[PDB]
Amino acid sequence: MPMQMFMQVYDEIQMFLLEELELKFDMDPNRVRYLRKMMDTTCLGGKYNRGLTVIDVAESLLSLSGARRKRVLHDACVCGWMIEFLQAHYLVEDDIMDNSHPDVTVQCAINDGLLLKSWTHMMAMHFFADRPFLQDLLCRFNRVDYTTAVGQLYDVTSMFDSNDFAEFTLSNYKRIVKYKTAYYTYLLPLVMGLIVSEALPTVDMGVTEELAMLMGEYFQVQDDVMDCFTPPERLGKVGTDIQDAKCSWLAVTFLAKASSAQVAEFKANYGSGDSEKVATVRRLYEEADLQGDYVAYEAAVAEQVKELIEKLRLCSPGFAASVETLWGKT
Amino acid sequence: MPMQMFMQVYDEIQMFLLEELELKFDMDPNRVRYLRKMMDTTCLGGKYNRGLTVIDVAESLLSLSGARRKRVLHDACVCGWMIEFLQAHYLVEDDIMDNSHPDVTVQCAINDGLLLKSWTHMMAMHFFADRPFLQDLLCRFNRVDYTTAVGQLYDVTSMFDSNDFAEFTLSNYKRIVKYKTAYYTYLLPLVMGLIVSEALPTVDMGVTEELAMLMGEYFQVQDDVMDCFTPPERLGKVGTDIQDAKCSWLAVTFLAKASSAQVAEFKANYGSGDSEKVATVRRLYEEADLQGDYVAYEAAVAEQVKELIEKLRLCSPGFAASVETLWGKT
Ligand SMILES: CCN(CC)S(=O)(=O)c1ccc(C)cc1
Ligand SMILES: CCN(CC)S(=O)(=O)c1ccc(C)cc1
Ligand code: NA
Ligand code: NA
Repeated sequence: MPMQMFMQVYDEIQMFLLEELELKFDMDPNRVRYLRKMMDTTCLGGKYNRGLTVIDVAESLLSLSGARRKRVLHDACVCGWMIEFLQAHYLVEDDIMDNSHPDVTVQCAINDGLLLKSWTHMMAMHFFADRPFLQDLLCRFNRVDYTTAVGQLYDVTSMFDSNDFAEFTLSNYKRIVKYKTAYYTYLLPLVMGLIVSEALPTVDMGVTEELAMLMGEYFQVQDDVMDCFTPPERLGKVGTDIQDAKCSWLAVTFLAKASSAQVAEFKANYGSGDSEKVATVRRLYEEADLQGDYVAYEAAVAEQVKELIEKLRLCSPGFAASVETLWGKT
Repeated sequence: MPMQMFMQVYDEIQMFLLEELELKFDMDPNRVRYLRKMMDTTCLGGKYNRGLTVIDVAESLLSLSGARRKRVLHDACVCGWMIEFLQAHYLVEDDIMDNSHPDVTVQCAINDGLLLKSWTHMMAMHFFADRPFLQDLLCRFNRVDYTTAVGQLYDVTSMFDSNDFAEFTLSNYKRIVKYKTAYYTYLLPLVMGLIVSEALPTVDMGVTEELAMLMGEYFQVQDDVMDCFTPPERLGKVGTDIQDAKCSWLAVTFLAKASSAQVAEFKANYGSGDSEKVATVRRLYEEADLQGDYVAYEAAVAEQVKELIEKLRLCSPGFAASVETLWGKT
């Protein structure tokens, strides 16, 4: 029922967007079918955890505050696809960075990125045209999107000086995770579920923001370790954080407990594509027992999460049930 | 006074955006100064015709409907910078297409494009937080931005089949100009001036949209001819429409009046970087007396413009004065 309803609304949203182009933007069928394929390629095939989270928050709040149910659930599905389209937009933008007479494939990739973002506005302005929260929804959505772009800047420049391992600290690592990932992956689905359920001013936002940041941190630390030690055919991709000189949890944790000569060896081998230098970094990580510290770090974070949901439950019990399910996914 | 007030509000807007990053997004001074420089580089130095148009529409409506004057004029200046920032965003996106181990300059260019667009939302949500039109403003702004991205798609793919001179027609040329340029360069400043002046539902939008499309068409046809025949040091850039196989006014007009063998020669030489083939295309344009048809075409368009402003003047006299000044700039 959850996934089945999410996919039906996708068909409804897609048909509105494509018919709107046909009927109001003078688009020819060849381009409509081209955009239908591009939308399917970029928005479908993931796990939809951000979008389904909106629905779960919505159903948990109509059980503890007929016609309002069906409407709130449909609005939750449209909000779920807003985030999924936003995620598709970020992935297209991220491919343009590493993918490389006018090059029409790069022109169309840039265009795809612009269309996917604009589609989030177009579907909200249509399906929520008569909702009292449309203005608040757009503002909280645009602010989270801005937050993510700022987080991207923090991440991309963490090894230089914007016109260098000084910013390789744990507090800066958390700032990157917070802005680049946590706000739109964990906080935004929860907020949108509260908005369509009319129960936004009934929750402790501070505890909610604190939980979203902590859950993103838990997820990103595990992602950083898997990027380094999980082999490609099991991870799903080729891990590249060492070659890309990423400010990863492994890198900042190693620098805190390495000897002066190891730091020299780390700094000499980090951020290179050579197989031996990458392997030297993995050797340094192993010999520093980082995968031992990884277990303890996540355990402590999980304790802060498992104990922060209860504060939220004292005044928002239905909210905390969905936050627990979202945490269980992490 | 007009330009002097527009630049003061720029300083106010910039200081809010940068302080917001410092105070609410945890941004370090090195990055704040980096973004201040990027903002100055991308948003300043143009002619500001889109942004000043908002102010001119605003002042023409407070003269024919003290505290309301100063507020509406400040709101007009913020709306003017929204469009200017949006223009800066499109130019950054356009540079990524032709500008080309992670390449941090391309990463920062993509990031710049995202920040410039998000800044349009952030400045509107702040300076219009207590305005009744904030929601309508955001929706009309997002729809025009969407319109421009659709126009980009029409332009970039006018020579292929989205997975070829069939789309080299005058009606398709107008569709490209309408969506890619006219809506955000001519219609959007007028609309925003009406929104902040509270006089939006007091004008004939059909005549207004018709004028915006016609003015963009007039401007783009002149731009197409200058791109081909005005030498680079006088045009300000190297004209590249022939090499890029653009659907220009010259190309669609030539195909309507060329002989079968000339079309073969045109099709054989169009869309190539070779100096002789580009010169052959210029030779074909000259021998077809296109710069003679150019004068007549603009004259006829100017007549439709000079006569459409009067319809708008019968019910919106103050509006038509600013539209005349905007047309005079064209
Ligand atoms: C603004 C997003 N950024 C790219 C412009 S990003 O932070 O690198 C990013 C890339 C991909 C994903 C799924 C999320 C974020
Ligand atoms: C969405 C805009 N497009 C780029 C993504 S564009 O139509 O090519 C364009 C480029 C530059 C300018 C100033 C205007 C439009
Ligand atoms: Na998701
Ligand atoms: Na301008």
